[PDB]
Amino acid sequence: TAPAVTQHAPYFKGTAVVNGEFKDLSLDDFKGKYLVLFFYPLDFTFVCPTEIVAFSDKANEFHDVNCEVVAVSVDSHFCHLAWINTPRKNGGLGHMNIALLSDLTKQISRDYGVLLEGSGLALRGLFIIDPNGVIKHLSVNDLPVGRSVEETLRLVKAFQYVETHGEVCPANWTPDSPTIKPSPAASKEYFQKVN
Amino acid sequence: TAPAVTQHAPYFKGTAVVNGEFKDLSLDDFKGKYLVLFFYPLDFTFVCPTEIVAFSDKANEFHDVNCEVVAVSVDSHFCHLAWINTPRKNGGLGHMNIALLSDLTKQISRDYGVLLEGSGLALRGLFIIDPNGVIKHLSVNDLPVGRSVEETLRLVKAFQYVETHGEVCPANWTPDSPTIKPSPAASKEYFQKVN
Amino acid sequence: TAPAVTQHAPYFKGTAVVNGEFKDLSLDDFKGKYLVLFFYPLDFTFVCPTEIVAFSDKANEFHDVNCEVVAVSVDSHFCHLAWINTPRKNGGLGHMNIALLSDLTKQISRDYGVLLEGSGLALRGLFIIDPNGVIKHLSVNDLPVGRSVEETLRLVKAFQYVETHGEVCPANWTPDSPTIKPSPAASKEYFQKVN
Amino acid sequence: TAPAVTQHAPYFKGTAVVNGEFKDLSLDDFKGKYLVLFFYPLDFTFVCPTEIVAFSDKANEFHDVNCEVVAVSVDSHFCHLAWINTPRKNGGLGHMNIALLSDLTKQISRDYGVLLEGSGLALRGLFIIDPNGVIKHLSVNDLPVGRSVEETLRLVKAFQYVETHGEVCPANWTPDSPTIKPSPAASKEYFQKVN
Amino acid sequence: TAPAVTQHAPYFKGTAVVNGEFKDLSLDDFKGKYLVLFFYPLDFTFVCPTEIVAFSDKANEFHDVNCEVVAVSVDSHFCHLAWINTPRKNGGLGHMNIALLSDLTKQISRDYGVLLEGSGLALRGLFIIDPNGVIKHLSVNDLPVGRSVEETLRLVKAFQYVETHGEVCPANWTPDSPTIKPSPAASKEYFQKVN
Amino acid sequence: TAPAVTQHAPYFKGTAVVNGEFKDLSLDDFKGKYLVLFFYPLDFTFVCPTEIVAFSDKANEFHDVNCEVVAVSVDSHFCHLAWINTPRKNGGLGHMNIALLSDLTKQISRDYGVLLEGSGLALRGLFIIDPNGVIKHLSVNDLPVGRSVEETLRLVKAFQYVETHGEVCPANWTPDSPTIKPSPAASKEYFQKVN
Repeated sequence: TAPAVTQHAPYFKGTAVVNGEFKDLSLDDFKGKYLVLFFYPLDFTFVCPTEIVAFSDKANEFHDVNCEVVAVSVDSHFCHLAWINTPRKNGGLGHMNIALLSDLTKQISRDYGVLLEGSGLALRGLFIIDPNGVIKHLSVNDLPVGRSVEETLRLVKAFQYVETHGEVCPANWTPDSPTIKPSPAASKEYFQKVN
Repeated sequence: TAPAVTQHAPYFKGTAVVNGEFKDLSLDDFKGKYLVLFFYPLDFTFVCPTEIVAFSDKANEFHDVNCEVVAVSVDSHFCHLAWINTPRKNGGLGHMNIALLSDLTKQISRDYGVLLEGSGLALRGLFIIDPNGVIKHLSVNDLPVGRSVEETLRLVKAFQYVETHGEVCPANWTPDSPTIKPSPAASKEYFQKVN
Repeated sequence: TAPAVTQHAPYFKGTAVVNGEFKDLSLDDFKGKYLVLFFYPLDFTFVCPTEIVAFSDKANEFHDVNCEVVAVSVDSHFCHLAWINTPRKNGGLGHMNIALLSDLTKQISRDYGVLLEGSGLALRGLFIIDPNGVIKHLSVNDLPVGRSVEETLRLVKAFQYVETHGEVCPANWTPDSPTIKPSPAASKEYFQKVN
Repeated sequence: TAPAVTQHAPYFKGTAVVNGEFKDLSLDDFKGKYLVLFFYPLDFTFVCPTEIVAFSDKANEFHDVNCEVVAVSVDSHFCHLAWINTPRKNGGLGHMNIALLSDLTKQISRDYGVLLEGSGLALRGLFIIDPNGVIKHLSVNDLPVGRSVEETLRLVKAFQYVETHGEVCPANWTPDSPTIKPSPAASKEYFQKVN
Repeated sequence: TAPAVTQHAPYFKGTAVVNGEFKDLSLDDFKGKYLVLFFYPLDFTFVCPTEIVAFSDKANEFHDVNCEVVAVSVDSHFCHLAWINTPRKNGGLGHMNIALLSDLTKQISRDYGVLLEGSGLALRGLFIIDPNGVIKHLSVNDLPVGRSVEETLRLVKAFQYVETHGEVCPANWTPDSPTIKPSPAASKEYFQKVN
Repeated sequence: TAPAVTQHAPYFKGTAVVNGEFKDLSLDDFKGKYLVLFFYPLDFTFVCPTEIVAFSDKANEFHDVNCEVVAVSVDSHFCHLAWINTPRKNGGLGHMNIALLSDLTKQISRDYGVLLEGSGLALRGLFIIDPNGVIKHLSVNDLPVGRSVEETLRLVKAFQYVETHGEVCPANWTPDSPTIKPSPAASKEYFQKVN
């Protein structure tokens, strides 16, 4: 158990807002599914709502590939719900298709290595956890720059593609673009094709 | 000094292949410039050349925004050069517009927290280091999935945009798309505009 | 320094919402003044807003006796502002005449002995601190029961009365009700009068 | 066991004056009852008799709600009886409807955290203890200001209300005034009602 | 176990290139056979290829005396294969009749006492190991001077000769040159003959 | 100081037979010269005299290239002289052109890592030491197989060549055979030449 690629994701538990109501979520609940776990500093700020709404709008595409999306901050679940009941025009979230997890103890942020102890808030950390609870990817941005939802989706599909086809995914790979058979002889097919 | 966002990048030194010749590079050499430092497992493999060539083709766009790009693996600089003298058709790199750094001791990979000790090779780690040597972003992929060069460029520009405009960059932000003045009152302009 | 009657109030510093804007507040800022420092569990809850709006509505009467009122919880300053911008009939605060302090790190609550570590939120603790930073009174309620603003004010006036008259205040003392000269012979004035 | 809200009240045992007779009392004796355990500094002083007579006069209202009242000081039970046999006109108590506990060893005051060790007497600490021996409320005043009997009774009834109705009590709550259902949608009934 | 003459060769395991394909090799695999295990600094260098191609060209003569030849360096198995697929006139190896072992972790070199820790590469160490895994001979050259394949073979035949004839081999012994019966009286045959 | 390639040769001092006379020799005496320091097990044995006479016969060729040759065993200098005064026909040495060093304390063999402690004699270890007292080459044979005088001379001349020409010596290099300029472009001259 550690927040690094190839290791099992640290166990977490807390109260989330799912479908407008308070519900307990843990890492166990995502066994059998891909999980995108992402951390943002604070509710009612600036970059954070733009990421949350972009993930929620794209949520259907994650669910279609067996992937859940969970936003995490150090705020309370009550604050999370108030932010859902704020319209997007006024800096709010509106209706949500993803869970909003409250890390009120700050221990989830601590355990995933994203808590700024001095401030008491998480950096923009993101983790793609597989159905066996193993981390396949992680990314961290400093506070003023939002992440790419499109890139996160691309990555979830790439990992699923390698798992079910046994070919590897080139740089910039998108679905239906060429992949590589990972042995010296069979790889030649790919390299010849794109050059 | 630590490989985490907001901290100073660990010092590194080694021999690189720059413009077909062997040249020593260190973190000091990038003071005053943005640095994209990325790690790949091994020369003469499958995903790795596709990332290296994609970065090299896009290199001019990084240089135009004062950003250097350095690929790092545990292989020797002689191996790096042989891989440059292999054509892309045959799984090689061809002509390179970026440095290829040799981490022959494995200590650079160790110090940036990406070495798999048991195998003796680095995971697909990437670091965006600013002109003061501070890490603004990091990302790690497991071995079978290549990274996005476009996303790396987007991130380098976003960080530069916030540094020179004092507005923050929404999720999915591209140049000329709307940004946010990060105070409650002035932020309203952005939220009204896009909703 | 400790959170006990007769002892000096522990030092605190944090970001507050004062008149709709973010401002740094510390215990030093209340030197020369009386201070009602009260803790509440969470923004956007139930008992909490009623305590905050009752203190705000009564704040002019504390101010006229040189007493500031500061509400404290573990929520962010941004969350406090959002709750201020929520109308009272939707469970918000409306316009505030008191400061709302943000104990985002939880260290203020810890230092004042009111933090439930397991939950990451404060009990309903209240402290009356005199102009020299000494605690004259303290009270704690469990979470489902709100405090009396009326009683808080009475106690502030009573401590002020004894400091400028040298007589002590009986049980249920209100302004202009009889007081006691605190020596044996002189106390009989009081006891003969009320019996 | 600690003198903190949510915790089990420390065990105590000592000799009390009850109906003018000496009688042993322990914390066990109040199992199944609410208990207002209040400490005062010294017999034959000034604020103390006013608090003790106000509690004795209103004791019927506490007994009618299954609540005992026990006054505690470091004086002897013989001193308590002397005080009971002193008329109110002369700064005495007269006939009592409450128990006067002797904490002659000072251990009860010490265990409840209200003993001033250097002076050998207790601050004006009050504890409300439920039928399971858990502390629901504590308050402490510095010596020159008496407590409110009214507010103590308000708080006992408030804690009884939430236990038998499942609704939380707002600031300044009095019996028959409105309460709040402690979930987000259902709480709107309260906030709409009072605004 | 240690890398010293008369001692048992340290255990090694790694991935090698055997006949253009990747295969796991350990010291166990050479039980029953003689083994020339030689280390070289780096693929795609200068002395190194000449040693490897000379041993490969002479490999049939070692094989006819039940002796395998394994070349070892710290380069990856993929790098070895690339060097095999490079023609001899461009500084490559061409077709190989010997195994090329990859000591990617560097632990084989460390265990055989030939690793320069500071540089992360092996000195030119060579070991002749008998069918029971015992070291019969060892040699080390500094980096700019290649070894003699001719001398390696002579030493293998000499050790084999003594094992099946019970006579010892003089300085500069070649097959069919005179040998010595190793007791005082019987040795005079040899000494009378050559003088 | 260690008996390892690249390191300074351990200091030694002892009594030697030189021109049939006893004479002290130390490592300091060979400063400014190349030194072939070779150990053999025992005087009046079998392989040993063949090695010592072959080195003495070829000693002029070592002296012509500024290289001394010093044979070392654990025997006494009196025993060495006895052996010198024994004809070759009878397994002796005869007239010598090299020094015979006595390592009577066994410390020289012990410091050079070639002493078999349980037997009290040295393995067939050879060290080539340069004018600065650095070890360029070491070899060790088990007892029953003599070394090659030819190969030792080849190696001394090879190390001299690279020091005065700056080119590296291929496998099987003999004087006047081709060498390699040790940089990538310039090395092509060699590989094209021999293929």
